[PDB]
Amino acid sequence: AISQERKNEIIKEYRVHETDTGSPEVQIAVLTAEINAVNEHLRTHKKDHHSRRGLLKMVGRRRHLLNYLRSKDIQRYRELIKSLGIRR
RNA sequence: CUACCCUUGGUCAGGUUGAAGUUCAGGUAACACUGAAUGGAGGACCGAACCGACUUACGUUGAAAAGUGAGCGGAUGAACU
RNA sequence: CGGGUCCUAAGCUGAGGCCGACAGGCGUAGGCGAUGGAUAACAGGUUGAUAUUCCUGUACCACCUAUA
RNA sequence: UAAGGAACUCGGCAAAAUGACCCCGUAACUUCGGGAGAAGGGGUGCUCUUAGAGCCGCAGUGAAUAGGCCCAAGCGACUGUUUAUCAAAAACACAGGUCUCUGCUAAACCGUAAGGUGAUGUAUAGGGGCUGACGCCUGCCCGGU
RNA sequence: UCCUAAGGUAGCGAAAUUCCUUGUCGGGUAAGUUCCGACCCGCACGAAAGGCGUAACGAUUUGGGCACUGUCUCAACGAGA
RNA sequence: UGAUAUUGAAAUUUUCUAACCCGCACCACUUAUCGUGGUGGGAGACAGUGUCAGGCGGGCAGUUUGA
RNA sequence: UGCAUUAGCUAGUUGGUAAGGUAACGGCUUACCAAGGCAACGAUGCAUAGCCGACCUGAGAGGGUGAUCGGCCACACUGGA
RNA sequence: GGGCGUAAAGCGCGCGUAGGCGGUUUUUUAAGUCUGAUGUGAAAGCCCACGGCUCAACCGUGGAGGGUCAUUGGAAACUGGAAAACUUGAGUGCAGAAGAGGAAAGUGGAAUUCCAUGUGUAGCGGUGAAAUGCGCAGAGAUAUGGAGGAACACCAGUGGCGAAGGCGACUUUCUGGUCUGUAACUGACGCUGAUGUGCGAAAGCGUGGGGAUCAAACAGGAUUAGAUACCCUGGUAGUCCACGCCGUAAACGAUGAGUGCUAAGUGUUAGGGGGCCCCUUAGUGCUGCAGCUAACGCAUUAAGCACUCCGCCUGGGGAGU
RNA sequence: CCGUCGAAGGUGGGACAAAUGAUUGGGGUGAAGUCGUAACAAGGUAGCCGUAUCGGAAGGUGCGGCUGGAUCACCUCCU
RNA sequence: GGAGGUGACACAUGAUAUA
RNA sequence: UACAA
Ligand SMILES: [K+]
Ligand SMILES: [K+]
Ligand SMILES: [K+]
Ligand SMILES: [Mg+2]
Ligand SMILES: [Mg+2]
Ligand SMILES: [Mg+2]
Ligand SMILES: [Mg+2]
Ligand SMILES: [Mg+2]
Ligand SMILES: [Mg+2]
Ligand SMILES: [Mg+2]
Ligand SMILES: [Mg+2]
Ligand SMILES: [Mg+2]
Ligand SMILES: [Mg+2]
Ligand SMILES: [Mg+2]
Ligand SMILES: [Mg+2]
Ligand SMILES: [Mg+2]
Ligand SMILES: [Mg+2]
Ligand SMILES: [Mg+2]
Ligand SMILES: [Mg+2]
Ligand SMILES: [Mg+2]
Ligand SMILES: [Mg+2]
Ligand SMILES: [Mg+2]
Ligand SMILES: [Mg+2]
Ligand SMILES: [Mg+2]
Ligand SMILES: [Mg+2]
Ligand SMILES: [Mg+2]
Ligand SMILES: [Mg+2]
Ligand SMILES: [Mg+2]
Ligand SMILES: [Mg+2]
Ligand SMILES: [Mg+2]
Ligand SMILES: [Mg+2]
Ligand SMILES: [Mg+2]
Ligand SMILES: [Mg+2]
Ligand SMILES: [Mg+2]
Ligand SMILES: [Mg+2]
Ligand SMILES: [Mg+2]
Ligand SMILES: [Mg+2]
Ligand SMILES: [Mg+2]
Ligand SMILES: [Mg+2]
Ligand SMILES: [Mg+2]
Ligand SMILES: [Mg+2]
Ligand SMILES: [Mg+2]
Ligand SMILES: [Mg+2]
Ligand SMILES: [Mg+2]
Ligand SMILES: [Mg+2]
Ligand SMILES: [Mg+2]
Ligand SMILES: [Mg+2]
Ligand SMILES: [Mg+2]
Ligand SMILES: [Mg+2]
Ligand SMILES: [Mg+2]
Ligand SMILES: [Mg+2]
Ligand SMILES: [Mg+2]
Ligand SMILES: [Mg+2]
Ligand SMILES: [Mg+2]
Ligand SMILES: [Mg+2]
Ligand SMILES: [Mg+2]
Ligand SMILES: [Mg+2]
Ligand SMILES: [Mg+2]
Ligand SMILES: [Mg+2]
Ligand SMILES: [Mg+2]
Repeated sequence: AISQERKNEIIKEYRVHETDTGSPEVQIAVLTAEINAVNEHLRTHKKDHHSRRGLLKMVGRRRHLLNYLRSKDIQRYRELIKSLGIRR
């Protein structure tokens, strides 16, 4: 869905420190771009159920990371919520 | 006159109902979906004008060679003129 | 003022033209044809009988002639 | 108009009853729109205070005008149309269905023809036959015509 | 068994079709040749001269009930032409 | 539907063009979706039309359908 | 205690203020204000049932019963004071 | 104090909410847990002891028992609450690799059917045997060309991919997942999953296209005592496409998911490390111990040994009514 | 004496529940009367599952699936 | 040798218990 | 064998 160049752009922007690729903020931001791209694919490929199943897993993984971030530090969580186009 | 049509005009008191859309709100990953408001559709509803003629009474050397009285059907439409 | 001296609709008619025993039928250009388009005046007074028409006051339109 | 209340009659024909506005409340069935004004019930006068307190009559939309309602069955889906002048209907039409003809100077129709309609349209179009919303469906026979 | 091209599927049925006939049974009535629901013995239903149903609609046809009444028992009085 | 006339030219049904036809395009008459001519294109001795013939023909007509 | 083949219930309802009322607190009652309160941890509705010490059974864990004796409640032909 | 491969019993399969459950360590707390104190758990009853009834029933007296009870003082291992660390679980990054995973649009070869043309003549077709059927108006056969729909030989393999249903010509575009290595990173972020929400062979349904082959129904021909069949000749829906619906199958491994542990041998698929072999991951098969099983059998892909969560069963018929 | 609240009663339309109703549907049991012979063997067309359709009936046929299918082949695997 | 994949005319019927 | 037909 997204290139390694676009992924590295997102990692650079949302990392909480240098050499960070595994924080919730980095993962949620990358998952958000991937979810948006597959939604773009599914708008002209409505019958692609198999791809849509993979999108549903990304949405579930993002929601779990968001729940963990919210319960650990709500300040980091609410700043990430506005940065992306995410409600809750 | 009447039937149908052509061209060009005109007319339809007031009430009632509340379609599609839209917006806001919930809701979603994105749609579906839902409520409120808005909106004003319909050979839609009730009912004058108007157009009819279902029932009944009267009239039947008529007021009238087809009518009158009382109700009755349609009444933004395939309307009436 | 309404109509004509303006415009076209349906329709009618139709120089030439096409068709048809005859008589005639159709039709092109064009023409006629309002129920539509265009278009300059109002208020008051007056008679037995007319009135945006007569009369009074105040206008507007088209055309003509002269100064411009 | 006593008492009765459809016993009248082919048939409740005619008449009586209902009726306005405001507020409650409303069934089977349903194509989810409806059915529905379903049904069934409450309130209306006048005066005073700012919803209460009073006043009067037999009666308060005090006159006139203003849906009767319910249950079930046949037919037709529906609005519409018809025998001017004894029939308005279950008849006609209808949206929908199907069959069939028609390649365009189309087929079909009027006309002797010319000229036209079809159509200033072109098979998602035009003419003709039958059926008649919608739902579920539409079996057998091609010997004869 | 005979014959045919083939001998009526689903659904419906005393029906706007049933002659016998007021068929028979049930419901409704005190009493119902009409009505409703069933049966099938369909004189002589039957699938686009469509079959079976169907919410909504009807001055349609048919049966029942409430309200209501001079329709009636059974007529009487009054107003006017 | 056939013959024949309009109706010709070559092969063996095919070909051709020149009669006939075009509710085919452009041009002129001409401010004209008529018409008439001109040029292209299509079609073509077919079609259309005349005469003759056979067939179908309640679409329409005249009649009959006894005592 | 059953039943989800019972999922929505409530509008004095839930809270507040004031007054009234009671032996007493209290929506207990009324007036005004606000829109709360309950529920899948089963609200609500329907059905069933007086509850307990005890009693019967069982190795026990459990299952079954509430006559007699004792505690508590409710009722006194039905309903309202 | 039971089960769910074949006896009744694993939802067809995902995603996921509530809930249940949850890796290592330190500090802290004290709800659960443990341990005393106090109060209370009436009397009668039951049980033990003793006394009175001639005995016994029975009666009486003294004890014991019965709470998930409350209040209060201690303990701190485990469960829970708070705080702080951790990297093994789970994710991310980086480096490789394989794949009929999915959606869309294009290109191609064989064959079937139909159509035309040329040659060419008497049958072709079909069965157990036949007949229906097609054919002298030229079939069938043969050669060439065209139209059209459908499906993709060989490759092809207890091979591969996918949650399952499923996925097989080739090309491009869009896109999902998995595996191996590394140890940058985050630091338990996990597992399961009622309700829910989605996907789901074939048949079937709606609208509209398409229509080669095959083929319910149906017709004819056979067979047969009959033949509403099996066989033959045809043939409609359907089979194909798009968009909706339906939500079911012996949807099967008749075996729910997760995690760990427990002999070996031997094929195969995709990788990695080291010297064709040895080691090692992850799949996919066969054989086979321990163990399990009623037996059959299963056996590191468990039906073994364990913990967590879900679904389901409780004799047969009636009745999945 | 007047008004608000007030049981019972009456009026109305619905909700629910139990009884019964011409006729009607399927089931169980009893007996084997009748018609066939569908399954069990390759049960004489392998059977079963879903679905569709047809038929006196068991059942047939189509499409997909399963082996919980007999007999004989050609291959992978194991011993 | 044993498995797993692959492929490959007609024949109706026979009551109840007790066996 | 006792039955059934
Ligand atoms: K007019
Ligand atoms: K037509
Ligand atoms: K014929
Ligand atoms: Mg007027
Ligand atoms: Mg109307
Ligand atoms: Mg009206
Ligand atoms: Mg009229
Ligand atoms: Mg009148
Ligand atoms: Mg009306
Ligand atoms: Mg003329
Ligand atoms: Mg005058
Ligand atoms: Mg009277
Ligand atoms: Mg009276
Ligand atoms: Mg009365
Ligand atoms: Mg009478
Ligand atoms: Mg009488
Ligand atoms: Mg009347
Ligand atoms: Mg009124
Ligand atoms: Mg009608
Ligand atoms: Mg009408
Ligand atoms: Mg008349
Ligand atoms: Mg009349
Ligand atoms: Mg008709
Ligand atoms: Mg014939
Ligand atoms: Mg008769
Ligand atoms: Mg008929
Ligand atoms: Mg027919
Ligand atoms: Mg017919
Ligand atoms: Mg009809
Ligand atoms: Mg009346
Ligand atoms: Mg008089
Ligand atoms: Mg005649
Ligand atoms: Mg004559
Ligand atoms: Mg005579
Ligand atoms: Mg009781
Ligand atoms: Mg026991
Ligand atoms: Mg057991
Ligand atoms: Mg299990
Ligand atoms: Mg079994
Ligand atoms: Mg089983
Ligand atoms: Mg399973
Ligand atoms: Mg299943
Ligand atoms: Mg004693
Ligand atoms: Mg990579
Ligand atoms: Mg991979
Ligand atoms: Mg899970
Ligand atoms: Mg579930
Ligand atoms: Mg299908
Ligand atoms: Mg066949
Ligand atoms: Mg289809
Ligand atoms: Mg589809
Ligand atoms: Mg199962
Ligand atoms: Mg397991
Ligand atoms: Mg395990
Ligand atoms: Mg083994
Ligand atoms: Mg292995
Ligand atoms: Mg058999
Ligand atoms: Mg068999
Ligand atoms: Mg069959
Ligand atoms: Mg399968």
